[PDB]
Amino acid sequence: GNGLLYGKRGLILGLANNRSIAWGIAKTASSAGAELAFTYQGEAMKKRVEPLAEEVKGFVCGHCDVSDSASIDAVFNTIEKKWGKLDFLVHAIGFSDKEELSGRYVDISESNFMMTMNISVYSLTALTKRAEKLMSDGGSILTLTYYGAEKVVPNYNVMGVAKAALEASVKYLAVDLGPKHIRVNAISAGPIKTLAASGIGDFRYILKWNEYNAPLRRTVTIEEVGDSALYLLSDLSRSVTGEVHHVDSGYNIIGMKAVDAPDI
Amino acid sequence: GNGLLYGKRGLILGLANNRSIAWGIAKTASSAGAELAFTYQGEAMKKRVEPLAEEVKGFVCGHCDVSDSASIDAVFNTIEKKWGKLDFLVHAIGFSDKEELSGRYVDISESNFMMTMNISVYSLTALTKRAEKLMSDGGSILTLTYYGAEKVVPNYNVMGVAKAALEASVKYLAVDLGPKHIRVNAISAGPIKTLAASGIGDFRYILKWNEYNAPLRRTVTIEEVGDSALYLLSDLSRSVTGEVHHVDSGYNIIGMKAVD
Amino acid sequence: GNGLLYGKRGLILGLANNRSIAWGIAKTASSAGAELAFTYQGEAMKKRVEPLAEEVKGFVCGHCDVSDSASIDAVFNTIEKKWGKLDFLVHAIGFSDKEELSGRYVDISESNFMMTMNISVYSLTALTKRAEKLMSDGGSILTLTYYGAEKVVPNYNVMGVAKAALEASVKYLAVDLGPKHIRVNAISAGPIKTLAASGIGDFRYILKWNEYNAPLRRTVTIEEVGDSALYLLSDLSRSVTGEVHHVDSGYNIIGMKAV
Amino acid sequence: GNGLLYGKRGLILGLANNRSIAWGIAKTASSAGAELAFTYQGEAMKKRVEPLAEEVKGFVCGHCDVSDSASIDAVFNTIEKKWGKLDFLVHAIGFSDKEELSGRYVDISESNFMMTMNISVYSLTALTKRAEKLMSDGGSILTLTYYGAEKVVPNYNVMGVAKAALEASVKYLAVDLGPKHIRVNAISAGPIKTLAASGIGDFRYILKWNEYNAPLRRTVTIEEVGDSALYLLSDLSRSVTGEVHHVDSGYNIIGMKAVDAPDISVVK
Ligand SMILES: NC(=O)c1ccc[n+]([C@@H]2O[C@H](COP(=O)([O-])OP(=O)(O)OC[C@H]3O[C@@H](n4cnc5c(N)ncnc54)[C@H](O)[C@@H]3O)[C@@H](O)[C@H]2O)c1
Ligand SMILES: NC(=O)c1ccc[n+]([C@@H]2O[C@H](COP(=O)([O-])OP(=O)(O)OC[C@H]3O[C@@H](n4cnc5c(N)ncnc54)[C@H](O)[C@@H]3O)[C@@H](O)[C@H]2O)c1
Ligand SMILES: NC(=O)c1ccc[n+]([C@@H]2O[C@H](COP(=O)([O-])OP(=O)(O)OC[C@H]3O[C@@H](n4cnc5c(N)ncnc54)[C@H](O)[C@@H]3O)[C@@H](O)[C@H]2O)c1
Ligand SMILES: NC(=O)c1ccc[n+]([C@@H]2O[C@H](COP(=O)([O-])OP(=O)(O)OC[C@H]3O[C@@H](n4cnc5c(N)ncnc54)[C@H](O)[C@@H]3O)[C@@H](O)[C@H]2O)c1
Repeated sequence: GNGLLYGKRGLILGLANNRSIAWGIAKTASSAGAELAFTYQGEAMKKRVEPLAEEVKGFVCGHCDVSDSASIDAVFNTIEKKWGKLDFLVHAIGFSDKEELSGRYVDISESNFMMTMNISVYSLTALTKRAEKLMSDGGSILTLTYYGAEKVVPNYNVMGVAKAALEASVKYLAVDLGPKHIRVNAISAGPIKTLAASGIGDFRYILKWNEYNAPLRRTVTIEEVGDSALYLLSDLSRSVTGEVHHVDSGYNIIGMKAVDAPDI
Repeated sequence: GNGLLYGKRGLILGLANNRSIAWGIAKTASSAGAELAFTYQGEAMKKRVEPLAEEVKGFVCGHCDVSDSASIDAVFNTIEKKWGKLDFLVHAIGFSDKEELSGRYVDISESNFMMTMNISVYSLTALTKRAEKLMSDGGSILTLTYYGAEKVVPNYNVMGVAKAALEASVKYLAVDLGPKHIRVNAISAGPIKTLAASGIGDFRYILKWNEYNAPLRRTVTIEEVGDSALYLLSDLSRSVTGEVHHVDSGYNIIGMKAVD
Repeated sequence: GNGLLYGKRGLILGLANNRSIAWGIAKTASSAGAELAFTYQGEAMKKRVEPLAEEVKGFVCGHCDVSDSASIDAVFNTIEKKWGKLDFLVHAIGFSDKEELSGRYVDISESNFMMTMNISVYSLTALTKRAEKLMSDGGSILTLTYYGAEKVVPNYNVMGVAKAALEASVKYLAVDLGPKHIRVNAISAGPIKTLAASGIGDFRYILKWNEYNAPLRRTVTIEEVGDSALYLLSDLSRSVTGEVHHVDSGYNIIGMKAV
Repeated sequence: GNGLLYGKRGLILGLANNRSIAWGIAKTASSAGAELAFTYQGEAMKKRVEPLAEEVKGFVCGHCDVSDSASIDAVFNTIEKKWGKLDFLVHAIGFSDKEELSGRYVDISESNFMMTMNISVYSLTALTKRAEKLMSDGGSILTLTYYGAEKVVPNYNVMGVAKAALEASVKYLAVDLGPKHIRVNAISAGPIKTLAASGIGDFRYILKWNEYNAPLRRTVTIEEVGDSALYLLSDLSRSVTGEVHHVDSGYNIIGMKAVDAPDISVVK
């Protein structure tokens, strides 16, 4: 191991299965030395999270639905009693109504708008606020975003609006926690075939488009994103805060399909 | 007049008093020949909107609170019956808790976050759903935003997060409706002394900082924002959509305190 | 007309023929009341600029090649003698080796890099140096840029690097001259079939890609860019400076193929 | 050792002294296992580079002035004979007339504009041209930029125009070389007291301003930039290209001084 998180203790929310971006981050951080606490969303997720948590010599700290303030408080109560401190926090939580991830953005329902904003955006602020006084000087908070916050990606619709709000909240949070040297950053990941991302209409097309048009000519993996997360969670990135870090084979820099790019 | 909106018909939501940005927009648009309709938020706002509408020979189409879906349906039904089609729409509505626009972003309540996102962001999508039906022949939709959507500005907090979502929704809406040639744009205005803008704490300092450090060495007025709105509402800008247009004396371009 | 430039006088550099973006700017500005002066780049351009200037009752103030500082001085002397003051200036000048607007950016030549940077970027600062003396009462300076400054557009290559420097210089000039109320802005135009743009490798493809995928589902014209330029040159935009303004049917906002 | 650059060979251009950003990058890359080669710009620089190179078990591969294309090809000939392949390249080179890093950008001279663009921008493209054949199995190319490319920083002037071109060239190069898995990125560094940066007018004001107004309430060090560079030069960042990575204590995210942040008074 590289020892980059030796003796560090961190909390990961959003582990769903062994395809989760959160699982890539967990494997990498654990190999780097971190002891990891995991939450789970509802009893079903629990049976899948438990053997994964055992595999990284971490542990399951409890149920957390981020719309449930009491479940947030309980999780951080557990951490406080068990560790008395928290070195880093990974926010890998996102939700939007899969039915409305298609057609036109203008046709979304209000309930989908409110639910998407609350689960995908406010939850990072709620978690950071509850975590602030537990967090060590020099700590690191990490969330995940997508290029659809910057440019219009079809079928991503209200989630793009939500991710633009998430990236802005990262900057405001970074200013709030900066004097405590707690950094707040986001990885803008390229598309990866996960449970939640499968709900996007025509996701197969989006993957191939990235494979054909991204500079590196391939899509990224949870292990690659995990290594980039390790950098932002470790002291290697101690002067980096408020940053949207693209881990996407360079896709975000292209302004047009290559004329000789193959047709999908 | 310059005739840039001659014969055009537009709906303005968000006129509150004679210092509103919406009032600068209304005055310029009327002088350019537009027929204007106005909503009002509640009975106390109605008392101020009626004489201002009279001054520009516009008309008041009724009460609209954007948290009340039925009232949105009602004012758009009124406009549809009177005019049939709409040429432009101005969305000058924003709201956030005044007491939390001071102190730390991280300290905001969930209720304030959700209310701000709904009134300041969702409302544009809610209104555009209805307006699209009246703009089959094309049109222009305009909202208002602020540099705190791009960079951290003191005391703007959750409104900065909300305006970042608003600017993104402008681009998603512009993609939705572009094939119908309905354009959707935003003006990123500099700070101006209005009623809503007075709630932001330390506002006097924000104004002076812009006055002393913006390239043009002065803050902007509702009449200047009105003239930029006129461009975006008129056919002059017929190839512009999804744009966030800074009308801020250039403040958004500086990276540090000006030299003098 | 709309009168937006009534009583105003401006200088336009970069008119090549009746397809130039500068020609759309000229026609619109003339219809809005502006008195216009034009330069030309050499004898071949002169044969078209002179009668075109006549069609908008404009003034031909002479030859200007922005690589030739003496010729810049002479046109501004000519302007100063005739007018005294200048209300606005249009910089519609760009150049690169068309043979290298293809293949890989990394294969460009050093001489092409330097020539492109000089003609396409430094020229705006050089022209602004002289316009400043004539713009004591304020004014508006406009240049033209392209989305290839922000994101990679294939075959645009060193012109993309150049336009990124241009957009930055617009902002630094805006800080310099803003206290004198001289505004400096750029229009980021969508692709248009002009003499200069036609040398871009696979330019037809870039046009069609924009036609099929821009929000408005069409490319833009010199008359549409001219109307946006009118706004930025007129007092309607008197609180706008340092701005990069997209006139491109919304193309710059998309992140993937349209559906 | 963390071993993140175990067995890797890299070339570093731009080491001037023990305060250079390139020195921080070199110390970190060497600690992580890298075998390093250094150029020097002239004889006065050579006197400082040779002992610094020895300190990191590095090796000096000769004189390079990027306005002299013969010297570029010479050092890449030396590298190709000693090593054959190259894993990473560090471009820590910038220049502009320090007498004009003050007053108004509109008053710059044409020769200063052209010389700044050539040394500070085209040099990255020229170096990458040669490095391409030595990086046939992939690699990582890193340059340094500054937030004055994005927003106006007074007295940075033509250097900000140049850094905007440099950042664009990073993206175009990343597209060119991506298919060969050669990544091209930039670190946007916050201000650091170095030889070159000291030429900026009132650079101490820019430093104090960053200390009070950056989110982390401090300016950055060459060791911190070195650690961020380690990430971009190593396989940990193998899916990252075309990136402008801010290592600036977060300064770039600020849109206005806080109301209660200090108003700096100055004395002569
Ligand atoms: N997969 C991609 O292509 C991609 C690309 C860019 C960004 N991202 C982001 O990565 C993050 C992780 O998603 P993923 O792709 O790994 O998918 P995933 O399905 O593995 O993870 C999403 C997680 O969100 C959790 N979640 C949803 N609503 C919740 C709630 N109310 N309370 C608590 N937890 C809740 C789920 O339990 C799940 O663990 C998301 O923020 C997503 O937007 C993903
Ligand atoms: N004033 C500035 O300095 C400034 C700067 C940048 C952007 N803006 C934006 O300009 C817009 C107009 O603000 P202003 O400065 O003219 O202030 P204002 O006080 O004159 O107008 C705000 C309007 O919002 C309306 N509104 C609020 N909640 C509503 C609801 N639930 N339903 C219906 N209407 C509702 C009010 O009725 C009022 O007319 C806002 O979106 C604001 O964010 C203002
Ligand atoms: N046409 C497009 O698609 C497009 C898109 C974005 C931006 N632009 C920009 O618009 C501007 C005008 O170009 P256009 O498309 O109208 O083409 P054009 O061929 O009509 O005009 C280009 C002009 O540049 C002039 N020029 C070149 N080198 C010169 C020199 N050394 N000295 C003086 N003048 C010189 C030519 O004489 C000509 O008048 C350029 O800056 C171009 O990059 C064009
Ligand atoms: N120091 C800062 O505050 C700061 C901030 C942001 C970015 N940067 C960038 O970091 C890089 C390194 O600068 P530094 O601060 O370490 O300063 P430095 O003085 O330590 O290094 C600058 C180097 O550029 C080299 N150089 C200049 N002209 C050259 C030429 N013609 N040929 C070859 N080499 C040449 C010098 O020999 C020197 O080694 C530069 O690109 C600079 O713009 C510095």
